[PDB]
Amino acid sequence: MIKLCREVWIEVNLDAVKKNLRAIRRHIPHKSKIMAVVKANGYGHGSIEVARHALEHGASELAVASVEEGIVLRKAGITAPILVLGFTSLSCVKKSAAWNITLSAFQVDWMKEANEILEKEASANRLAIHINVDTGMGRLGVRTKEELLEVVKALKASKFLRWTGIFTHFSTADEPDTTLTKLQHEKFISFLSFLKKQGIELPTVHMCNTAAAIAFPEFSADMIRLGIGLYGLYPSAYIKQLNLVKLEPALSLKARIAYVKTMRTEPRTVSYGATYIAEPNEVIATLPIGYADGYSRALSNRGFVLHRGKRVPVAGRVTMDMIMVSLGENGEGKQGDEVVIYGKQKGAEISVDEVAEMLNTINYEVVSTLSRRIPRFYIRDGEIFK
Amino acid sequence: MIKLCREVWIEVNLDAVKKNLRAIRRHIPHKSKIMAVVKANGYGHGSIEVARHALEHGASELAVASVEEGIVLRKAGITAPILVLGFTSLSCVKKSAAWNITLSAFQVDWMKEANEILEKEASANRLAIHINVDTGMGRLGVRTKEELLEVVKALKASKFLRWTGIFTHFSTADEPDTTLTKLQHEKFISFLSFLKKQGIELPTVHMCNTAAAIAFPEFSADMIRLGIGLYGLYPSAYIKQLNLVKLEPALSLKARIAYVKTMRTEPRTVSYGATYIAEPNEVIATLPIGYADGYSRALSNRGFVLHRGKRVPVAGRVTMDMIMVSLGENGEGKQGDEVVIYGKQKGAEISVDEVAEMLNTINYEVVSTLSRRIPRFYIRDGEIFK
Ligand SMILES: *Cc1c(COP(=O)(O)O)cnc(C)c1O
Ligand SMILES: *Cc1c(COP(=O)(O)O)cnc(C)c1O
Ligand SMILES: [Cl-]
Ligand SMILES: [Cl-]
Repeated sequence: MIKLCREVWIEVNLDAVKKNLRAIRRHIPHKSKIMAVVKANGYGHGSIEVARHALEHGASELAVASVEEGIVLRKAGITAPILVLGFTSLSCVKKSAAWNITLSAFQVDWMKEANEILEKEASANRLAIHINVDTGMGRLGVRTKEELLEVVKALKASKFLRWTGIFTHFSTADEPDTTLTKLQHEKFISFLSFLKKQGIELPTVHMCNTAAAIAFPEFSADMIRLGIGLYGLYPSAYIKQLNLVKLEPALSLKARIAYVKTMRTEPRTVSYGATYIAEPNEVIATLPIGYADGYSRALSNRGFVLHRGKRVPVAGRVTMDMIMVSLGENGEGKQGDEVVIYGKQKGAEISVDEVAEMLNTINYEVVSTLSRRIPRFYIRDGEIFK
Repeated sequence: MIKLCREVWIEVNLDAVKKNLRAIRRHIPHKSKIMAVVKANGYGHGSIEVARHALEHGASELAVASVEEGIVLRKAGITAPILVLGFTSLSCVKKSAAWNITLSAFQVDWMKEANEILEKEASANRLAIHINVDTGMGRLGVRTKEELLEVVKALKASKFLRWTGIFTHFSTADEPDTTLTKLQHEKFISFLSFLKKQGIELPTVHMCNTAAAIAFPEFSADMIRLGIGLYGLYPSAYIKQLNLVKLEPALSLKARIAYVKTMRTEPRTVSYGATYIAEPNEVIATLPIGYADGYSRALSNRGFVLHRGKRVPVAGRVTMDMIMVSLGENGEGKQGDEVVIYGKQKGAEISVDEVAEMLNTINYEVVSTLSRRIPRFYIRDGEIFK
């Protein structure tokens, strides 16, 4: 099995990713396409391999956080549409056009200036644009129908630009109170209706994240944006508890025990601060993961890992590259034993959702902060590769 | 100025790094060498350029977490000794010898099996080895005098291995109560004098981290391991408040404002959960950093950034790639304005230590979890590069 110098790694099960895409595809209208959201390194799962697999098994397009993230995917040989969800500086319009990356924008001046840059540099290829309509997320986007109309006109008069989509974002679609989500939807449809009455033909309309796709599939329009769900993780407990789609978590995080010892001699202090004192016959195992890997320092004397199918506790403080766990009095364990940090082992499981609960955050943060110094392995048709 | 598509970046000031080295050099005994600790991507500062600068201005060796971190430095052309501080699997003994990387070990069996690998292929450089003595950190290392002597005898009998150092690690040297630190030091000295009693000549002795180098310079022996202090950060408030060495923070984290808007029309909800509602005259600025960059989601309705020399609050929750901040009612701010997330701006400052306090953690974690998708720029002799 796996040969590493530092024995910590991630396994991403692409069979689960396939099953997750299939469950969303089967839930939303047949006509709606799927945009796989692969921002922040594929939510820390690895953007390239997740994107490739998604596009083979149901997705038509990709979304990323930045041009640089889109260029990584092109260089991997990917030809599918790639949308940048955040703001792109005009300094990168030339480059984005050359690599066929679609940018989101929502301001007249940006449209006009981007067009001028491309004109001045000769316009080899046209830049694809989606317009962001801000209906309540308050992050990016145009906020009134009149300004929206001016943005559309500016985009349409820009011969070096090409309008390929229009979208909005739901800020509370994963919550039990649906009031705001319905108001956003209504506002979005009203803005789109305003354009049509002006005689404007709409490009691809999309509004659903994972949450809205599950709870409001009728809003799927031309396309949804599948993020967290692709990775087999629900956007909230509430959406999971609707029991409408079955998702399988794709990521696990593992290590091998670096050293095992019985704490026979004094002092029996463990890790920084000496916050934990072992018994004389207690067995302490050291593991090559720490907080610079994204294993939160707040799991100090709190977290659990799986060893031989059972939960064993973090002992003392998490350090930058290493943790210690207790195998208990005369506990059995040997250097080289596999430990599961996030995921399943024999009958047991420590899910990313449970870790996120421990830490008062959400599964999105737990997986997307996994350091790139952890190597990722991929499982497809039941066997591993990189 | 910098041209980026996504306008968030790190600046690492190598003039500050030079000073910091010089301040520590001037403080510890003049015979003592400095091993610069550039593990975990130079504590998030970039391992290569920090290592390079350090080796030019006072450091003679480097420390890393893994063989692979050491290989990164070798590929950049660094030829100085590199010590791996954690456990290295026997599957990487051959590779470490080819790349002239020094490994930590502390078990008879490991010495013997590693030596056996190398003999079978008698054609590589002699794998340098440091022995780790565990005097109370309880993480890695040999814990008794008897066992230390066997390990040393095994290493010496292993002709394809070369003993080049021996060390221990202090678990509470940054704390006001120095009792455990003095006991660790005493124990380490006692083991070493035990070896000398056997007729054994000692290689390079090192035990000090940044804390002990500052509070116990008399413990510097042949070499210290300079980590947090290299980056201009103190290992604890207590050590800082001793006022014995003047350190200058090397890292700042910056962005440019992506969009500015006045929240004139309903809904004035900001970011996920709608946890923040803006006034009709309040100005909201959107910034291209989020929790996948390492900007903790726990800063959601708490954090601050600097804009035009003043502290402005994070408004609503932190998202994966973006945050929103309030420039407050009326406004004064423009798209493209520079914001400082960690660091100084005019008279104002948000230090990494202050961020760590807010998050109940330590400056080590705050900097070492900065994502590699943030580009790092370096300042040397007052001018930027990369
Ligand atoms: C990150 C992001 C998504 C991903 O949605 P999930 O909630 O992860 O399904 C969707 N839309 C926007 C606008 C985003 O930034
Ligand atoms: C991480 C580490 C250091 C760095 O020390 P600081 O001064 O705390 O940065 C030193 N020594 C060892 C063995 C380490 O693992
Ligand atoms: Cl948005
Ligand atoms: Cl150690």
